[PDB]
Amino acid sequence: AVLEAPYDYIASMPSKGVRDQFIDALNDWLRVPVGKIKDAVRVLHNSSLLLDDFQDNSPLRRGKPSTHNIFGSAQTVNTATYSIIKAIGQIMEFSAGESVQEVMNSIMILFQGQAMDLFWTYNGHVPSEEEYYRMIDQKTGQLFSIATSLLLNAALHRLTRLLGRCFQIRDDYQNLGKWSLALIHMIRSHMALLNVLSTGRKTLEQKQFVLDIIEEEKSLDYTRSVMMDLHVQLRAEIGRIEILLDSPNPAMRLLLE
Amino acid sequence: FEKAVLEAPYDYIASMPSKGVRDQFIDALNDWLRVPDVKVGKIKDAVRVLHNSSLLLDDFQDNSPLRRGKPSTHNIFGSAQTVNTATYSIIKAIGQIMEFSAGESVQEVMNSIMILFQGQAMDLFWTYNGHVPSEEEYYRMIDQKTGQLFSIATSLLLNALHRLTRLLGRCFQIRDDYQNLALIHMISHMALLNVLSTGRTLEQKQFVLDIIEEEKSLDYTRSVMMDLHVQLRAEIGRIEILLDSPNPAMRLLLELL
Amino acid sequence: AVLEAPYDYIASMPSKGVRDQFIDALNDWLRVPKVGKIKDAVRVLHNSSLLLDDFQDNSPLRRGKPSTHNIFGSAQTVNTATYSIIKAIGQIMEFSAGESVQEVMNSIMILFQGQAMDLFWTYNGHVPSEEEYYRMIDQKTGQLFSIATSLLLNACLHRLTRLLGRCFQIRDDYQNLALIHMSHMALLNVLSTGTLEQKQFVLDIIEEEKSLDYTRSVMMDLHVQLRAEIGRIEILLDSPNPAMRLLLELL
Amino acid sequence: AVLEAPYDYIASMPSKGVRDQFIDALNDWLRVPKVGKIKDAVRVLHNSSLLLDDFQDNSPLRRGKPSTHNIFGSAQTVNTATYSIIKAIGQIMEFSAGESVQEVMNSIMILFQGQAMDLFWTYNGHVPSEEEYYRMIDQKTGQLFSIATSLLLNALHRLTRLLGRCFQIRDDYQNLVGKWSLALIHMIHKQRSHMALLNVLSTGRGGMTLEQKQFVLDIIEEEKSLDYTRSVMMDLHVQLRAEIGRIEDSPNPAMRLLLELLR
Repeated sequence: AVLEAPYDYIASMPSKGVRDQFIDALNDWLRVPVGKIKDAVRVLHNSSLLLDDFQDNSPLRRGKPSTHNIFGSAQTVNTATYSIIKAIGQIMEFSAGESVQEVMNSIMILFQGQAMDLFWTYNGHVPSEEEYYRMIDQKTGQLFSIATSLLLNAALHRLTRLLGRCFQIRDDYQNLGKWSLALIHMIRSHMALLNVLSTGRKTLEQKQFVLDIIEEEKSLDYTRSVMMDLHVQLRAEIGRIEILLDSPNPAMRLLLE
Repeated sequence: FEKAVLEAPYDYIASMPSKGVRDQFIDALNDWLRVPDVKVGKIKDAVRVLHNSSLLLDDFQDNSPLRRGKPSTHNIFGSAQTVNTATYSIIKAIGQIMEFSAGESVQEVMNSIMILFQGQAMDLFWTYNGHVPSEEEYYRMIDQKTGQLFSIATSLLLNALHRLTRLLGRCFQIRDDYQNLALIHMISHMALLNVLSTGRTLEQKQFVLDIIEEEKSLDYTRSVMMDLHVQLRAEIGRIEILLDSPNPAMRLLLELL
Repeated sequence: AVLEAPYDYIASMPSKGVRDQFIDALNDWLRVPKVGKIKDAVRVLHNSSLLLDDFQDNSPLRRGKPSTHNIFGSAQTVNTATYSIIKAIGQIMEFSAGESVQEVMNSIMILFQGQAMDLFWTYNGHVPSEEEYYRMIDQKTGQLFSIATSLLLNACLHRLTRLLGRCFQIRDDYQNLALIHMSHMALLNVLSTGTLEQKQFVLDIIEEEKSLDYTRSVMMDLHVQLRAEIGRIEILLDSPNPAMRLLLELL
Repeated sequence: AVLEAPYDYIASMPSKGVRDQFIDALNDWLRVPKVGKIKDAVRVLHNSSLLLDDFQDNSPLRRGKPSTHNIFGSAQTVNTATYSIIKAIGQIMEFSAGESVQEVMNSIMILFQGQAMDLFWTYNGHVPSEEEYYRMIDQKTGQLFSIATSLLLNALHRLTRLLGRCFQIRDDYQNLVGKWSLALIHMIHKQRSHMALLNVLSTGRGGMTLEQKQFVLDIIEEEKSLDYTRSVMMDLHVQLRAEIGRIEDSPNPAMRLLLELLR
């Protein structure tokens, strides 16, 4: 009731879910007899969204007030911690085989990635290409790993890795502070951008400068170029599994991608 | 650098000097139950991780910049980072219990942890909303928030006394108010509730301070702890004589006042 | 490259491009090659002065992208500005020999003197006269041109620089000497920091007096006198002057 | 008149000058008679650098008198600082004008490189290493001694560069009792309290609260990082006392007197 109220608010927010297709897509050729896996996964994602909205203050989520602006910062965090443990207990109910110790690490590594992101945006340590890809896989691609691992046992990991990275690159791609592939790769003029970010830490004219420097560097094309490389390799990954050729890959043909 | 970022706030709290009351209680109960030395160590540290994580959370929810030794963890690392490690440390604690401390009765450990959050949520809801406690559900509220940590320690030791762990937790939390129920035993009545609002001003505190010294509520509260200890003595004896040997380590611990 | 970063940022902006026309114009008469050293040595001095000048008046926007004062902080811009001037002195030493470089430094010594008076007037409440402002004009915008001509000459024309230099700063000021002209007593009292009404009032009192025509009057009379002077030197060396005779870009 | 106003204010303020005693103590070896132009030219350079750094670090009080930028403003202080350097160079030109004046300029050239690195680390959050801080100190403070000794030699440099390091560490040591100090780098690299201090410094840089300042004061004295300064300060003195001994080809009682004054 009172404890589960912050979680209940998020469930009413328009889901536009993307993981449920992925489990259904993996179920297509796995013939697993599904809901119990999805609902446990969904609680984890809802809690993860609930936490991150508080961590990075955003007045609105999708046109509606944020959970920490109407429920209080203290109450939202308590429900978020409670939600994860409820999901963990649910998973253990049907995961006697393949001891839940394996599912334990996937949750733990998930918090490892989110810790690295928060450290970088607090102490200002600029990331690199390899370092950023390590955090992006841990924070986002681990959720798909949990669903894939559960589905396989109750009856490919590289498929989740490639797909997991693409969604979080999407997150920074359509968004345009927090680091991004476009901003990281851009850093002709690099010293100018470094001092601008440090200045803004402690400014509308400067906000004009940063947006302009992306246009001249045209790093958005670079994100598009990397994104196409991901699709082709995963397309081979889809085709490499040829036991069932009837998979229509509808997630790949999503309109906005 | 991987684990250091994630565990930076936890070892900050683990380095604090603490009274170590929980270690005394688990050592006291071990003499009754004759628990092997190896399992006692794992139980003590698993409980210790949970307590430190709760301390990390409680500091952020209830803003307490002052803290023994060095300042609070949300003024030393940041609000975002301390919450992330608090959740991570809890999940590692559960996995630690599952790995060796518990074989096939892990469900009750999750159940005892789950109710622990429900009591904390109720307390936070009262503070934010402002609804006054009813002076009766506060005992049930304080049982869930503190007495469950004693219960989780007792339950693991038993599988490797029920009334004792519920009573001692109740007395322990009510002690902290005395050293710093008193605010709620008073509710003279209608004037206090009206003056409580609109400033939740200097004379209002003095009026509150004045009405303390006339009703002597803190003295009624003083008496609470005293009788609580005697209530605990009953259990010690009851078990001491039930147990082949009358382990009196708890009797020495009972001089907690 | 952090030291040179604020200077390079202000050099990425495509500048007005006037000294290059002037140094190329003068080289038409004096067949001296070396000019590239003169071109960039003066360029370093002007950009470094621009870095300093922008900081002192707290200009929040030079052209388009924000100024160096708002990007690298006040500390780094000043350090880079001071470092670039001494480097500019160094480049002159390598080619321009001794004494020549000493006289060269006397101009830069003088050039900072004129800038000091302007800041003193802006900071301490003071009123200038026409004579005082005219001297301040020469010491700031005319010393840079004098350096450029002096280096070219040794590798008269001095009167040309002070006439052309005086025009360029008053021409840029015209994009707003008008306030130097000035009833006068009423305007002086509000000039001492007294509020939008007084900003309106001063606008009418200068528009109704047609000080813009007065500023244009100094523009025209100074230019026509110079046009005789430039021809005077162009016949001394018997030159048609196909390039310097282009003074209509600054009109 | 008004151009010399801020420099004269900082030149009339008397302070314990050690760069002055370096020249005449060194002159006891070289016996070069002109030290009058050498001593004052270095003084103008040092005073000019002082005006810049005061505005650069926003120092409220130099030693009790109001800061030069708090009475004349930031605009005039920078203008008079740049002009003073040019005059200081002009004084140096009057002697040895035939050549070797490029030696003076590259000494001034490298001086600004060190201050830029110090500013860049302060404005951003680039934590320095032990090697990085040592080379920056040499090229920021120890270079002013190197230019002074070079002109005297024209009319040993190992002594001057290493004397610069000892002098600046004392100032950094005296500074503590948000820039960088040798205590900060030494404890950052060590395992204990590495992450805690790194987050605290980023937290203040918006400023550090009273409790947080106490924490930073608490950690330094408990890890003997303040004791680490005397570890490298005293050792440095011993090896320097050998360097002066080996060059001397006449007895020099003067330079030893300077060493005991330092510590």
